Amino acid sequence: HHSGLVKMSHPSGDVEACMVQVTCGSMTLNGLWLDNTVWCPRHVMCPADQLSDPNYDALLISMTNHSFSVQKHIANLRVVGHAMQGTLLKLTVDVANPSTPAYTFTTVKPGAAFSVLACYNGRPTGTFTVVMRPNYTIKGSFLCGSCGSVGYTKEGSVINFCYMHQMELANGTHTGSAFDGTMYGAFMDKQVHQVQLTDKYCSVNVVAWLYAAILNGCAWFVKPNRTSVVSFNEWALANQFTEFVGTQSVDMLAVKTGVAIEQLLYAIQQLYTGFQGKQILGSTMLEDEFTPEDVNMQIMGVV
Amino acid sequence: HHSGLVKMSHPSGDVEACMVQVTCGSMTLNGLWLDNTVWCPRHVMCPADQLSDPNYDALLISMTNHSFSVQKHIANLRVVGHAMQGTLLKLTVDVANPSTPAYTFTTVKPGAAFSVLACYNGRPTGTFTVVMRPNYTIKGSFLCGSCGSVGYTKEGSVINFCYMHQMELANGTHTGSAFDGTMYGAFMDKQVHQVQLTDKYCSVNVVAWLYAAILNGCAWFVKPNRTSVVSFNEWALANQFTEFVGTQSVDMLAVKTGVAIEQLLYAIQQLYTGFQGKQILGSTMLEDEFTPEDVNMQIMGVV
Ligand SMILES: *[C@@H](O)[C@H](C[C@@H]1CCNC1=O)NC(=O)[C@H](CC(C)C)NC(=O)OC[C@H]1C[C@@H]1C1CCCCC1
Ligand SMILES: *[C@@H](O)[C@H](C[C@@H]1CCNC1=O)NC(=O)[C@H](CC(C)C)NC(=O)OC[C@H]1C[C@@H]1C1CCCCC1
Repeated sequence: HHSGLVKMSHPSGDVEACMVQVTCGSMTLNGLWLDNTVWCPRHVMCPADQLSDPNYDALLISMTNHSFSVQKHIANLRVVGHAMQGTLLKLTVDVANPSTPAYTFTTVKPGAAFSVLACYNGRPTGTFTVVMRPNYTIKGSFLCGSCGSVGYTKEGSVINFCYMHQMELANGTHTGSAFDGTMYGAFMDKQVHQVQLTDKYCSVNVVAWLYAAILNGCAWFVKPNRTSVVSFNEWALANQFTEFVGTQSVDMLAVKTGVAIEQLLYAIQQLYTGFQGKQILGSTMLEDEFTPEDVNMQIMGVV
Repeated sequence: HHSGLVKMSHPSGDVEACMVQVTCGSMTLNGLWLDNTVWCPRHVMCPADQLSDPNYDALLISMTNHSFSVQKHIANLRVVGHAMQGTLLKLTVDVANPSTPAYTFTTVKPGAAFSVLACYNGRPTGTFTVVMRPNYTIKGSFLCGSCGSVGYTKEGSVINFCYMHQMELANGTHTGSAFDGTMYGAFMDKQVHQVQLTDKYCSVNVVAWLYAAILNGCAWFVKPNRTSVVSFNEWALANQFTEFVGTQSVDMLAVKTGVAIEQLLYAIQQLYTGFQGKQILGSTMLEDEFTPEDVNMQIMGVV
């Protein structure tokens, strides 16, 4: 039986019309054009021989307006102002984007999913969805020239930009910046080795996934036994699980299936020690890349 | 270590501008507007009390041009002609779509991936990628009102439309029509129980995935032993695997890694009997939802 769950990304058309190319003569990467502003990673100012320990303050002051070349590839935007906000540049251009969607800037939290538009030379090439890992990495698909690719969610017709790609880690995962300029987690936009925090199972997403199995007729794991939220979180600390915090989306799943959150917290404790040769939605390991909102939307048709 | 592999869909913007709403007063579903033509599933003509055994020939002749209401939701298109091609309708409208992309119609084969734009009331709501299963189903995410949602691939700037969604099967998977009007496999667009063919591992995609592991430093399974293509296909018949057929995309992976196709065919035979407690790219079961082209593009940056 198929769960009806897929990695679902938002339609990318609105964000495609906001992508541009930004180059300083050394690096070429992507920028996000909204109204008269173009956002892009600041290491575009960084020469090839300075990516490991740049002085961005000295690099910024060394730049002028025409130091930045901004190009629409699917035109030329004259830069009339430039500023630095943390790990991002805020370029002011003479023409405003006539296709600027309604948007906000928002930081995304661990366990929440968002859609990414991978671009190269300002040309969108593919879209996918990821969940922010507890260690503030994402398991994306990025190559050289992908920096400036953006991640976002959508509430109604409003696009909530939450991620601009910056780099890849030694273990293959990726991280980037929020549009307030900060990097997620404790990462720095410097091409050097960096400490990486441990990853953890997103307990709330594991609960959403077990609810998806029940909604598809799969419930062998559901036992009448219960684990309280308090006792589970204490258990979670000693087993590399995130601490569980219920939401209205999870409560809706509990009402629909008739299975209380606490029953599944007990199941997670038992399934973590082993599946005992059985499968859940065609899997032998716990899944945490689907959110409660993904289950409500894709299976129950509720947004 | 992260493989760098994600379910990667094409950017949906070009196809978003082609979606419309089509209704006959009973069902509401989606249509694809290209030039002066709107394609949609033919069961839009079907009353609610006739979805299990309709007479589409009698239903079509019972319709006139103004029987069909076509609406753009992101306008009204006056229908000036209507025709039936297999399981699809071919509506002719007075205005041509000014955003018609360069396109072709192409049938997709088992094991090949394509991107789907899920729409409701002509409004695009999400995009995802699937592989055509050997039994001509897809493991998608579709609810009521999703029919008319389209699947496609992209060669350059040319969009190759390959799928229009029609129905869901009893086991939860989905199937639909090619744009020549035929349903994939032996399925019929009738809301009745239907025989379902067995699913199989896509051997060529399993080989692509093992190559992705090698490209990420994971090769414990690679033994010097080899299985020939001929002997593997004979084995495949008795084990619910597709018969392997190499391509240039697979040969490129063999050259890059230095591991011959035949070594991995032997590995598949051994891994199928059990992983022996080890993991490949964080998995304990064979993966076949990534194509050789996915590995070449996402990891090697080759299209
Ligand atoms: C965009 O410019 C680019 C996107 C990267 C390249 C490959 N995959 C991606 O996602 N970003 C970078 O090249 C950054 C630039 C720095 C200044 C932020 N650098 C980077 O991503 O490093 C690649 C990691 C392999 C490197 C580190 C591993 C451990 C030893 C130190 C280097
Ligand atoms: C689009 O109109 C819609 C999309 C479906 C609905 C739910 N998920 C989907 O992908 N398509 C349908 O409703 C078709 C219409 C027929 C005329 C082609 N019917 C359908 O999808 O049936 C749903 C399967 C549960 C039904 C069968 C299971 C086994 C017993 C017979 C019915």
